[PDB]
Amino acid sequence: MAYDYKQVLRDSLLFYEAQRSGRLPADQKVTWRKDSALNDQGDQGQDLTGGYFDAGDFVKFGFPMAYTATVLAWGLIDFEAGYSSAGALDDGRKAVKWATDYFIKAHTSQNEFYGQVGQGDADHAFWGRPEDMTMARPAYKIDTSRPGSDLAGETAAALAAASIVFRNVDGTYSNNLLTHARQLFDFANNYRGKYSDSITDARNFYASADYRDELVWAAAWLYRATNDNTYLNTAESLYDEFGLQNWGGGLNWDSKVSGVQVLLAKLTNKQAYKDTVQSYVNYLINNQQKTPKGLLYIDMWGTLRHAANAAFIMLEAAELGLSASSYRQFAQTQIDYALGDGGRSFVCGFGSNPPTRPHHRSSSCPPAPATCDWNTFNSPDPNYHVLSGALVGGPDQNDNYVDDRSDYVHNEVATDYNAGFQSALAALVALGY
Repeated sequence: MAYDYKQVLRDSLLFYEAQRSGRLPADQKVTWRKDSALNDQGDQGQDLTGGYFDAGDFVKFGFPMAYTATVLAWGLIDFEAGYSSAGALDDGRKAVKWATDYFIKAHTSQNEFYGQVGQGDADHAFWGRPEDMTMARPAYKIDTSRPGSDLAGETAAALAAASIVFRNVDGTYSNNLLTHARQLFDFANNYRGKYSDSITDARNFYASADYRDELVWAAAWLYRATNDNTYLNTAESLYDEFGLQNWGGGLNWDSKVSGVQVLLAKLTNKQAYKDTVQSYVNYLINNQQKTPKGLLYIDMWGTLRHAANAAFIMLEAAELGLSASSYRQFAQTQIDYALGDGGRSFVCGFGSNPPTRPHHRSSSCPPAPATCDWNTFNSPDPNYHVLSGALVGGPDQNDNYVDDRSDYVHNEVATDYNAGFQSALAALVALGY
């Protein structure tokens, strides 16, 4: 016990630095990572460099990247004190800006948005350092003829949330973020469709579920960032039209009904939203399947990510005044399980017997000029570089786990895995835990 949440927060930020694509800054802290994907570009040659590599691969998947940005910004807004107490406010802002600077580039025209750079197969067929890639990296976009309400909506939400983050420190950037956010929401709302039906390569990696929750999510964030009642009216009208109160609860890259609900509860103070949030949280605490050691077991994919996402929803619910003490305590047990209460740490580079072989290319590689290829992937040795801060998939339903690089279910790491987790850490620090 007695975990240093401030340091885990800093570690999580190091994980995001390790996921950076493009030209790295002079003050980069994860120095084993080098400049890469410097030729990423749109169909007309527009600069698309930057952004985050999705997981252990080098594809830039826009949907989970936008989701990641929104959740990180969300925590920065509600639990800014946590970042400040950890002396990580500047880095926290940088983590959000690394994503939004890219979204701005990807927004090539008012109703055009690039949602992917790199093809799943060509990218995944390669195992090595990103700076060593030599395969073509196609860029895919959504537009008026091939829409993507979910992708455009989540990106609009991320931009709107980011505009709040930078409202005082960088007003000019804040204004720019908001302009793009408004345009992307209009695009998402005026041209309805699932982005993975347009960017078909994404259908087998980050498939669209039901884009409707994204429209409400984006509208709610825009209202928060502008105080423009039109967005609130749209958010609530669509919420009722789509009947979100009946949707399965939760917070994830593809479905965030609980996020929408706890957000609207705060923005409107309406009891109805609070009822839905309490019902969901109470269900998780009292009935959702758990491992014998106490970890919420929501699904086999990104198991810890699901528990940490739930923990963040609980922390947000506590802020509404809903069973604050019990909700915060339960959220802490989930984060604490990830940190080691179950017997070992599931955060790379942290705690007792952490995973040392995450399914991650860049960290597995030795420094150049030594070759990094599939033989490196096949190495019995731990990943050459410690991937500080990365939350892995985790143990199975019975708390069983084996550190294996080829086991993507349990050793997968991803930008969306650390989002809820990092924001929850900021909340725990803000609460003085």
